[PDB]
Amino acid sequence: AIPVIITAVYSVVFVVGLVGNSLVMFVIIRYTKMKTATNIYIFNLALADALVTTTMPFQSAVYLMNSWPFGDVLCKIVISIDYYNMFTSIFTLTMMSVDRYIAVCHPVKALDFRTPLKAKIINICIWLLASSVGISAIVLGGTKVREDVDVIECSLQFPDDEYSWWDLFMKICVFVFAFVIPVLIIIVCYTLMILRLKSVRLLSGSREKDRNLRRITKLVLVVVAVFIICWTPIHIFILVEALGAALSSYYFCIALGYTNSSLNPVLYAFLDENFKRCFRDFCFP
Ligand SMILES: CCn1cc(CN2[C@H]3C=C(c4cccc(O)c4)[C@](C)(C[C@@H]3C(=O)OC)[C@H]2C)cn1
Repeated sequence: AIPVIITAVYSVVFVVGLVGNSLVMFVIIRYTKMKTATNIYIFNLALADALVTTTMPFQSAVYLMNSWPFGDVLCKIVISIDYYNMFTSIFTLTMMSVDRYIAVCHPVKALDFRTPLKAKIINICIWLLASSVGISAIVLGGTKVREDVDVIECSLQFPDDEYSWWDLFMKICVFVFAFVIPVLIIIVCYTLMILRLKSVRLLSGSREKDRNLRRITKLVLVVVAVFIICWTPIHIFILVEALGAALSSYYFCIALGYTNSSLNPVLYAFLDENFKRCFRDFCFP
């Protein structure tokens, strides 16, 4: 047991992920060159990641001291931000996959569909949809003291009359509606996309547009794959704990889930040429 490992990971996230996501958002907002629908979805992803990053110093307290000293309102805000990030990230990735599928397999409709204004509207709709869980976490979140160890715990406060089916039902619903169905949609979309790419890879000829499409599809696929492997262990662990060394695995899964918020810019800078150019221009004008 050495507390500086996960705490150092949390601090590295708290600084680097915040800086990178802020740079991504600033670059997307400023440059008219990079105001594209996929870039708008990337902006939403970076916004969620930066929002979840600000709560990193509060997250590390329940690991350093195993108690919540920040109060009820801060507990509510932190829980709401966590649920907002979890739902918004997966929904935005699903919409990115759908947009890529439309661009690749239905170019006739993608002209009307893939305008940046529709991307902004879809981002607002995604934030509103996830608010059904964020506002619920605001209402239900709270701090309850432990009567056996005098430890303050920050968690959702289901009625103590049942507080059992409630927790299991909410965990199952979160699993189904934030992991299973969106991942199924992403898998279907990318299976069709890969089929289309293989079909025309032999003799496609619109060099500039084909290259651009294949590069953005690559970038989106890599981002989705990184998210899936970063958030897969925590979902399975939560489901197993609800239904069925353990604490070490739990905290490792939690830490791995949070590090995904910092790897998005270090992926954009390597998978996209325009993002790399803009990062260089900002760092070294
Ligand atoms: C600092 C360590 N710590 C974190 C917590 C609680 N968090 C972690 C686990 C949860 C979760 C995740 C997936 C499915 C599910 O049903 C619940 C949260 C809703 C999101 C956090 C996370 O995993 O994002 C990497 C939240 C209550 C308690 N201690």
